Order: sequence, then structure tokens, then C-alpha cells
Amino acid sequence: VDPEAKELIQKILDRSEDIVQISEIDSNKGEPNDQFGMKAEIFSKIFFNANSMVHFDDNEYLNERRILYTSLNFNEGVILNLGTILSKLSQHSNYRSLVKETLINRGFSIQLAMEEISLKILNVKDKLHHLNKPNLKTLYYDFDKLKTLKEKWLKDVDDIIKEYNANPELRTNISKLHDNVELKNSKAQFADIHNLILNLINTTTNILAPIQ
Repeated sequence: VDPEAKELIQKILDRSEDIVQISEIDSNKGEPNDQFGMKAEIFSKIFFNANSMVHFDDNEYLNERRILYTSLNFNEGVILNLGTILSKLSQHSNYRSLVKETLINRGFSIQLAMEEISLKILNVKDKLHHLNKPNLKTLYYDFDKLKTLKEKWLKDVDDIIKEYNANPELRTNISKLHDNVELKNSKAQFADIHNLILNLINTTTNILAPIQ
């Protein structure tokens, strides 16, 4: 194991162990009863899965909600603030499925992908040395690619908050708030996020198949 392969193995494990450690530390912070003020108008009004007879506010979904909070760095301030703003939108069922799509298909999915890839790698931790350098670099740089998506998500979320707090029209013209959010969360963007994660998860799985 030459020095390039060594550092590369240590940094892959570091990034993996960071993500999963953050997740267990985020996990035993618990949550408010009101789920950061998103229960009443968002979580209690969407299904996480068509086959469940309960809504997203159910205790069944503690961990899924935790993943969404970790997707915003578990910054309470930001989650309350975005909670209040998306809650104004999802009061109108005509606009509720943009809030769902934004929360679940963006924040949740990006963070889920980081954690699943981390767990896949740590699951074969002792055998990463058997891998070639191109495959080790794909693993290493894959973390940088997911980080960009997470960075863009946190950016769009801070901007929504900044703009909502700077502009009275976004607080009263509900159809203007909708437009602002939709521009930041286009259907093209949702497909790019979906397809990137799909082929990062497939590529990771293929790379690890022989050390399994």
C-alpha cells in the first residue's frame, strides 16, 4: 500500500465515519413534539410511502425526519425559519406537493445518499486496500460531488429565509412565495439530483462488489 493509496484510504474512511458519526450524534438530540413547527401543516399532511396508512409526522418516521434535519446541518434556527415559510405554502394543497418534493426529493435524498454510501464503504472497511487507485479516487471525489448538492441546498434554504425576511411581498403574496421557491427547485434540478445519486450509488456498489 504506497503513500497515495494509504492517505486516500484514510480520507475515504474519515469522510465515511464523519457522516455516520454526525448521524448518531444528530439522532440522540431528539426533536420537539411539533417537529420544529413543521408537524401541523407539513408532516401530518404528506405520506412518506403510498403503502403506509400514516402521515410523515408518525414516530415510525423519527429517523427519516432526523435525516432531513441533518441535511440542514441540524441548525435549529434555519429549520424553524424554513418550517414557518414552507408551512405558509403547504396550507394550500395545490402547493403542498412542491414542499414535499423539495423536502424529500432534495434535502432528505442528498443526505440519505451520503449516509448510505458511507455505510456501504465502512461495511468493507478492512478490504479497501485491495482496490485500484481510479476506484479509490471515485469513492473519495464522490463525497465532493454530494457535498456540492448539499452546499446548493443549504444556499437555496438560507436565500429563501433571507429573501422572505427582506421582502414583505413574499410574506403576503402567497403566489409570489410559491414562484420564488419553484425557481430554486426546478423539475430539471430534481432529475439531475435523482440521476446523480442513482449513478453514485450504483458506481459505489459495483466498486465494492469484489471485497464483499
